[PDB]
Amino acid sequence: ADGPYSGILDSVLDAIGNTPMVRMKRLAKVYGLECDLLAKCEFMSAGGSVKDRIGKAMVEKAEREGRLKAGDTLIEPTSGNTGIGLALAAAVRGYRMIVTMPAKMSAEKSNIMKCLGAEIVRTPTEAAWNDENSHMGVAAKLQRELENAHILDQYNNTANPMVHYDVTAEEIITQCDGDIDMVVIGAGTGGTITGIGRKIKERCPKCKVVGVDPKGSILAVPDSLNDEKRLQSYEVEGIGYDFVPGVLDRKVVDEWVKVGDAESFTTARAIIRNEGLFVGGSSGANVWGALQAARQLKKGQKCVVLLPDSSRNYMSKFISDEWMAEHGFAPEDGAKVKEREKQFGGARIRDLLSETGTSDVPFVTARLSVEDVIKMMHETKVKEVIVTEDLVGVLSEDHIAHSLQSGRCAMQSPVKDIAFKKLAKALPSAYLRDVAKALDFSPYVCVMDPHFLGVITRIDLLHWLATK
Amino acid sequence: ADGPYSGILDSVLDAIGNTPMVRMKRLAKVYGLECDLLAKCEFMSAGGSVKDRIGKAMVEKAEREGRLKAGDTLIEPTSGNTGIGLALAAAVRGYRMIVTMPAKMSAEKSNIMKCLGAEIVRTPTEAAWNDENSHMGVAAKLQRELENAHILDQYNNTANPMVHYDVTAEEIITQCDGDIDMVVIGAGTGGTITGIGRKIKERCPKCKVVGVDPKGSILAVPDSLNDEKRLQSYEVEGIGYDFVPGVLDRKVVDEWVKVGDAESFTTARAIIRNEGLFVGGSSGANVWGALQAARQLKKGQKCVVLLPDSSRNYMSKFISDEWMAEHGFAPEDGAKVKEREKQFGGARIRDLLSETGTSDVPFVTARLSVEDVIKMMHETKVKEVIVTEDLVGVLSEDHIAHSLQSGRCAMQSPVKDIAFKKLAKALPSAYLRDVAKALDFSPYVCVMDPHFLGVITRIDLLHWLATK
Ligand SMILES: C=C(NCc1c(COP(=O)(O)O)cnc(C)c1O)C(=O)O
Ligand SMILES: C=C(NCc1c(COP(=O)(O)O)cnc(C)c1O)C(=O)O
Repeated sequence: ADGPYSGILDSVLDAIGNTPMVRMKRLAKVYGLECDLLAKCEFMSAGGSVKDRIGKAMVEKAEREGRLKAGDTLIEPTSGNTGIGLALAAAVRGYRMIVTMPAKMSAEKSNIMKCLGAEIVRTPTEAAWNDENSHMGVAAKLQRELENAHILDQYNNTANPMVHYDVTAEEIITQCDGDIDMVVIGAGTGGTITGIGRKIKERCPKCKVVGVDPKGSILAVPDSLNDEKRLQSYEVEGIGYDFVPGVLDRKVVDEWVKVGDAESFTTARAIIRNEGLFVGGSSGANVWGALQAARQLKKGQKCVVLLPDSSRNYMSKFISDEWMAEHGFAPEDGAKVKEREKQFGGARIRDLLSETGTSDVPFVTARLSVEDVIKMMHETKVKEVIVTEDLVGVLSEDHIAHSLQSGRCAMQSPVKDIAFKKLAKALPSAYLRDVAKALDFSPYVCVMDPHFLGVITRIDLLHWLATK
Repeated sequence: ADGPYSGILDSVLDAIGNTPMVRMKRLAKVYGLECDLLAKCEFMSAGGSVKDRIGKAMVEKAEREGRLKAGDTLIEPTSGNTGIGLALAAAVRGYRMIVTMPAKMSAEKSNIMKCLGAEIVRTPTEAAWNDENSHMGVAAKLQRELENAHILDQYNNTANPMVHYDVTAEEIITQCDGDIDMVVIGAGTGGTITGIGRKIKERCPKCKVVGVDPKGSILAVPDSLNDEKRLQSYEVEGIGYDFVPGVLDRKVVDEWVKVGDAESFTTARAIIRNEGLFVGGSSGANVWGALQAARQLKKGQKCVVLLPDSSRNYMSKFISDEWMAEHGFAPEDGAKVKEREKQFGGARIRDLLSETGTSDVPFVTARLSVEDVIKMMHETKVKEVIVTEDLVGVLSEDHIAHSLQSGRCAMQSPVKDIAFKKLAKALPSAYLRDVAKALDFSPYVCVMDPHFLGVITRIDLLHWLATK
């Protein structure tokens, strides 16, 4: 029915949490997993991450103890999502925001915190926690150098795990009806795993809690698991640190699973492809850990995995196939790039132009009157023409006639005004996979040497694939 | 409480809709608006847009009439969000997706539909609806050329407005308790405004419904309002077309408001800044139309505005200040760029280096053993040093000591391994606003002519601002 959103909300802070739980049946059937893999889709909060909760939570504590007055400044070291949550809380309740984040993190987090009126100081990636050039040391320096400033310190504030123990874990319990067999959850500050695992083990002691730690971090138990890539920097954002945060109670977690970059990203793309959950990379790490840890489970049992982050924060980073190819990561089992590699292979546009059958595409200087160009088009019997300057684009008779009827194309007007201006350049040595990726962004694809041989669209490639 | 998400969900299709309504008090107080401006945050659906609903909806109709079997292909012309919704439905229920979208639309929509296993054919921006190079004409051609393909045709399918009449309008009614005085809603295909306005006027006849149409479109009534920029292409995505779609009942809408690009984008950024709703540009258009139309309303009355789209689809486009400066759009009344322009003005780093007070920053060839570099650092009494090749980065004694303790820095190892590798180049003629924007992405900022004068961080700029 409708209980929680059935009224009007006072601010965006009231739209945090209350996240649905979805059964990933298709993904389980893909990976050959017998049990029910439930996903807590924390990326669907108003701010698009689980950390929103603690952001809100901490401010509430700072307000329930009277420690915070209007106009104050908030400083917080973060990998990006807590900065967003605290920035939301500050823009709503009238506080000043300063974020300290490492250079490793994405630019979308930075831009979104900038739209929320927050100052952004970035710190070097390779700095240790002890360095005063660390995000935490720089935040401490800013607290020392700024008046009416406060560091809420999500690494040591009890609100961070207390709210995952109060509401989120209670959410997971009430939607799974108490029956939980495994919980796989990423270990960043460790607040989410601590709080959720504690509440669940209190209400369901037979539940195993699995912590996910990236290869490079030192949070897993024992240290014989962390020595794969000791303190080697990784790309996944959100989990793992070079120290044990104050809120992390590693004794409440039973197992530890090590997950690397390649597995995390390919499984995140698998989640998007097979379930349709616009999810982040750390959630790929958590789901890979869950698929490895819950392999021994049976049907009927429920393994709950946290999906912390939304794709919005890594929209240019790993959603783009260009960047995952530049970082040498296997795209996915079933993906568009591998599909194009399978169908096209090494076929180049030379092969298509040869199999179809003289580069006699008419050309005009792009400032002809439309009357002269239609006379040339009717005398040459071709339908399309290419306009270029001393390249401009393509121009069809259909658009000519319809825009003359529409009141957009004058008789004495230059053909530059009505030609199609979005184009993509190619050359015969190019493969067909690359022209398909180019067709993802541009309607036409034209060749050159300046002697162009023709125009290439998606239906031409479909016809070529039909000949195979 | 918890009614709708209190269980486990079968797929992401069940997480569509059920969107909360938030009162934009801060934004109303900013613009000087007396009434309650309620926002239906359709961008919080699982797919991040209102169109998810109709996407789901249409498939359901196509399944309830038995017209759709497993393995079929779905073709759909879209500005991007319906393509996403239908791609979600296809990935869940096992259908093949082909999207036809104009080149005007963002690349995030394309990439996200590619991650959902959908083929993407793009069409020219300037093409009219009649052209067979139009998104609709190309979709028709693909339907003619492909077997087991179906076009659900959101422009003419009754599911599109029927579901906004069945659930979404009923949602708005049940959360506003029947009392609605104005509804401002964007006119794209017109399905959302038709359905919602019809249901609301049926349940509350005293309600005015305001349609928003971008300057360039021909959907507003009368035509004396559309002649600002007749058929001139615009940047906002989602609303307005060169024809009246089949589902648009322009007689059920009372007013029409014309909103241009500049107003839409600056108001979208204002929404993000003042309310903290990660919202899209079309929602800026709708909110600007609402602020203009509901100006005559009183406190107590409720003006409901639709927020169709999520910022995720325009993350690189208009969230980035670079692109809004390149398109000559006023950033916002209160924004970080204008704040930096106010505090810094025309001050260049020459002025800061002069006011602070000899460019004697030590340099090393970036392959010295750490022992030699620490001896040089102790003999020069400086703390930081700059490593460069035949630029590499910066290197501090704090990181030296802590990483030697950490097991990451050998005695005979080269200083390249432990130096900070993320850097930003500047030159003395650069303004301070530009170095602040650069500091949004990089921890340090160093100058050059190759003679570097020093390193610049955020605390240095804070100190300079403290001297003013
Ligand atoms: C460390 C931070 N985030 C934690 C996090 C996590 C781990 O959540 P924890 O509450 O820190 O255990 C997983 N995924 C993402 C994307 C995350 O951002 C932060 O916001 O400073
Ligand atoms: C036209 C399409 N979207 C409609 C839309 C609208 C208008 O919604 P309509 O249901 O078409 O009236 C507003 N904002 C955005 C971002 C939109 O995408 C489409 O998905 O093809």
